[PDB]
Amino acid sequence: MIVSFMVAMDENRVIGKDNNLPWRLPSELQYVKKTTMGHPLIMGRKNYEAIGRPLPGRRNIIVTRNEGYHVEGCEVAHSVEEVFELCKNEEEIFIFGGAQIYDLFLPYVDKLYITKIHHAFEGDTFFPEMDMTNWKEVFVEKGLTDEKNPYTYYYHVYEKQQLVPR
Ligand SMILES: CCC[C@H]1c2ccccc2C=NN1C(=O)/C=C/c1cc(Cc2cnc(N)nc2N)cc(OC)c1OC
Ligand SMILES: [Ca+2]
Repeated sequence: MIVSFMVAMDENRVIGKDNNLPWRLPSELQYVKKTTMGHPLIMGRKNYEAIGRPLPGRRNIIVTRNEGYHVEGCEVAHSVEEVFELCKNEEEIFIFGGAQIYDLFLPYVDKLYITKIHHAFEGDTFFPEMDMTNWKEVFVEKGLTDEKNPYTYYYHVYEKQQLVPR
């Protein structure tokens, strides 16, 4: 299965403030919806609670250590192992964040969908550093900037650099 990171972050890798997005870009979220259609969304509990509702049309899988945690319309996993078990047959899954959730799936990640917002916000949580020399850009696109989407931002997609033998 393809393990994909789905992330939107600013110039300093901010991905959150107080728990919410420091920015409001409806068009970005529509890109998320289009891209993840028919694939599982994997997210930490805090991240899911910040969004408020199950995102329709996808397996919403919430990752928490809490064995008692349950929520309507969502599945719950308590470890990476359980997530991979649950997505046994999936073609591609999207790690939807929680800085800590990205860290858990780092050893397995195959594809990066990264929205880079060209602005510096106030934030308290960050997309962990990554050595991008292992990664190759396969797609880029300038996001729609307008009245409802004030900032400038870009969709980037990365796959693994293949490496030429000695
Ligand atoms: C309204 C239409 C889209 C709707 C939706 C409906 C169905 C299926 C998927 C989605 C996508 N999200 N949708 C939302 O309202 C909320 C998205 C959201 C997300 C993220 C994470 C995220 C944000 N962005 C990126 N690129 N990576 C990401 N990992 C964080 C949020 O608050 C912290 C969110 O809520 C503001
Ligand atoms: Ca892998």
